[PDB]
Amino acid sequence: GSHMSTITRPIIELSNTFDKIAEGNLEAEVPHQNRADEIGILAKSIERLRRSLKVAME
Amino acid sequence: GSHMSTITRPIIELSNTFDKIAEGNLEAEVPHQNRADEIGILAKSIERLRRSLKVAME
Repeated sequence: GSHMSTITRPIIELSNTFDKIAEGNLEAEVPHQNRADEIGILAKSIERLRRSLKVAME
Repeated sequence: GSHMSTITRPIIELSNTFDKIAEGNLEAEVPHQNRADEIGILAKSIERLRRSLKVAME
Protein backbone atom coordinates (compact mmCIF):
# COMPACT_ATOMS: atom_id res chain seq x y z
CA GLY A 1 0.00 0.00 0.00
CA SER A 2 1.02 3.64 0.40
CA HIS A 3 1.49 5.84 3.48
CA MET A 4 0.89 9.08 1.56
CA SER A 5 -2.18 9.80 3.71
CA THR A 6 -2.54 9.56 7.49
CA ILE A 7 -6.03 7.96 7.19
CA THR A 8 -4.47 4.48 7.01
CA ARG A 9 -2.49 5.11 10.23
CA PRO A 10 -5.51 5.03 12.69
CA ILE A 11 -7.16 2.12 10.87
CA ILE A 12 -3.99 -0.02 11.05
CA GLU A 13 -3.59 0.83 14.75
CA LEU A 14 -7.21 -0.11 15.55
CA SER A 15 -6.66 -3.47 13.80
CA ASN A 16 -3.67 -4.29 16.02
CA THR A 17 -5.72 -3.32 19.09
CA PHE A 18 -8.54 -5.71 18.10
CA ASP A 19 -6.04 -8.58 17.84
CA LYS A 20 -4.62 -7.93 21.32
CA ILE A 21 -8.17 -7.83 22.75
CA ALA A 22 -9.10 -11.16 21.10
CA GLU A 23 -5.97 -12.83 22.54
CA GLY A 24 -7.05 -11.92 26.12
CA ASN A 25 -4.39 -9.22 26.60
CA LEU A 26 -5.62 -6.59 29.07
CA GLU A 27 -2.26 -4.76 29.30
CA ALA A 28 -2.09 -3.20 25.80
CA GLU A 29 -3.05 0.47 25.53
CA VAL A 30 -5.62 1.88 23.11
CA PRO A 31 -4.31 4.59 20.66
CA HIS A 32 -5.85 7.96 19.77
CA GLN A 33 -7.61 7.99 23.19
CA ASN A 34 -6.93 11.75 23.38
CA ARG A 35 -8.79 12.45 20.08
CA ALA A 36 -11.99 14.53 20.03
CA ASP A 37 -13.54 13.61 16.64
CA GLU A 38 -15.48 10.43 15.74
CA ILE A 39 -12.15 8.54 15.68
CA GLY A 40 -11.58 9.46 19.35
CA ILE A 41 -15.05 8.19 20.30
CA LEU A 42 -14.45 4.86 18.51
CA ALA A 43 -11.14 4.34 20.35
CA LYS A 44 -12.89 5.04 23.66
CA SER A 45 -15.44 2.32 22.83
CA ILE A 46 -12.62 -0.22 22.40
CA GLU A 47 -11.12 0.81 25.77
CA ARG A 48 -14.50 0.24 27.46
CA LEU A 49 -14.73 -3.30 26.05
CA ARG A 50 -11.16 -4.01 27.24
CA ARG A 51 -12.07 -2.93 30.78
CA SER A 52 -15.13 -5.20 30.82
CA LEU A 53 -12.95 -8.16 29.78
CA LYS A 54 -10.62 -7.56 32.74
CA VAL A 55 -13.57 -7.55 35.17
CA ALA A 56 -14.79 -10.89 33.78
CA MET A 57 -11.35 -12.47 34.17
CA GLU A 58 -11.16 -11.09 37.71
CA GLY B 1 -28.56 18.19 7.53
CA SER B 2 -26.21 16.11 9.67
CA HIS B 3 -28.78 13.31 9.82
CA MET B 4 -28.96 13.22 6.02
CA SER B 5 -25.19 12.70 5.84
CA THR B 6 -24.10 9.05 5.76
CA ILE B 7 -20.77 9.77 7.56
CA THR B 8 -22.42 9.44 10.98
CA ARG B 9 -24.45 6.31 10.05
CA PRO B 10 -21.48 3.79 10.24
CA ILE B 11 -19.90 5.32 13.35
CA ILE B 12 -23.22 5.24 15.24
CA GLU B 13 -23.78 1.62 14.18
CA LEU B 14 -20.29 0.55 15.34
CA SER B 15 -20.97 2.18 18.73
CA ASN B 16 -24.15 0.14 19.22
CA THR B 17 -22.23 -3.03 18.30
CA PHE B 18 -19.55 -2.31 20.95
CA ASP B 19 -22.27 -1.97 23.61
CA LYS B 20 -23.84 -5.32 22.72
CA ILE B 21 -20.40 -6.98 22.85
CA ALA B 22 -19.66 -5.50 26.31
CA GLU B 23 -23.00 -6.79 27.65
CA GLY B 24 -22.07 -10.40 26.71
CA ASN B 25 -24.50 -10.63 23.76
CA LEU B 26 -23.18 -13.05 21.13
CA GLU B 27 -26.39 -13.03 19.04
CA ALA B 28 -26.26 -9.48 17.61
CA GLU B 29 -24.99 -9.14 14.04
CA VAL B 30 -22.20 -6.80 12.93
CA PRO B 31 -23.16 -4.19 10.24
CA HIS B 32 -21.31 -3.28 7.03
CA GLN B 33 -19.77 -6.80 7.00
CA ASN B 34 -20.17 -6.82 3.19
CA ARG B 35 -18.12 -3.59 2.73
CA ALA B 36 -14.79 -3.62 0.87
CA ASP B 37 -13.14 -0.38 2.04
CA GLU B 38 -11.36 0.28 5.37
CA ILE B 39 -14.80 0.47 7.05
CA GLY B 40 -15.51 -3.11 5.94
CA ILE B 41 -12.20 -4.33 7.39
CA LEU B 42 -12.94 -2.64 10.74
CA ALA B 43 -16.38 -4.30 10.93
CA LYS B 44 -14.76 -7.69 10.25
CA SER B 45 -12.39 -7.08 13.19
CA ILE B 46 -15.36 -6.56 15.53
CA GLU B 47 -16.97 -9.80 14.26
CA ARG B 48 -13.75 -11.73 15.03
CA LEU B 49 -13.73 -10.42 18.61
CA ARG B 50 -17.39 -11.44 19.02
CA ARG B 51 -16.59 -14.99 17.88
CA SER B 52 -13.72 -15.27 20.39
CA LEU B 53 -16.08 -14.20 23.20
CA LYS B 54 -18.49 -17.02 22.31
CA VAL B 55 -15.67 -19.59 22.44
CA ALA B 56 -14.66 -18.37 25.92
CA MET B 57 -18.23 -18.62 27.22
CA GLU B 58 -18.51 -22.10 25.70
